[PDB]
Amino acid sequence: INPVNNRIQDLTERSDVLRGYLDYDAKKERLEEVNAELEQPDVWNEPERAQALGKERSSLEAVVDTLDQMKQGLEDVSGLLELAVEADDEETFNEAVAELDALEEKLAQLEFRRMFSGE
RNA sequence: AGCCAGGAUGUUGGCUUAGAAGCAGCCAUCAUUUAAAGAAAGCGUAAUAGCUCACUGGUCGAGUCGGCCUGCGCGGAAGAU
Ligand SMILES: [Mg+2]
Repeated sequence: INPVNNRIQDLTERSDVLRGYLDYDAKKERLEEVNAELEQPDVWNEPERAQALGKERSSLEAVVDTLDQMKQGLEDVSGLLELAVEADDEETFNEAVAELDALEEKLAQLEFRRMFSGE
């Protein structure tokens, strides 16, 4: 269990680091304005511009959305772990141990993507 | 051959894409209500939407379709006293 324990916190830390690197607030802000623009119906009259806007939005959402998921997913995992601890059941514990890996992998992938920006 | 009607459902098939809803592609090209309805032949769009088409049901009420063999013609075919 000690390794599992180590993995929960470490993952969180790395997520935090990633977020910091991103400087996510700016991105969020951009998304917001972009979202607002999209909501306004006059943007779609000019097609190319609209398309561009759409392109801009999704990525912004997704990076930010990914981050959100990580934040939330991690929390969920923690909760699960807590539950397991409280109720001495093996299956739950096992689940707690396992589910975290996927999130970590996702995070890693995201980081990799961030790294290799050039075409 | 025209003419009148439908030209549905799962479904907007997923994806990758910025979006993809027959129609950017890439791929499967299946099944349903059955009279019949292509996971779609063309137009159309931001993409849907929208407008046709395929096949099929009515009207009508006799011939009709496009290959082959050969005859004769047509275009292709502009020049300097
Ligand atoms: Mg001749």
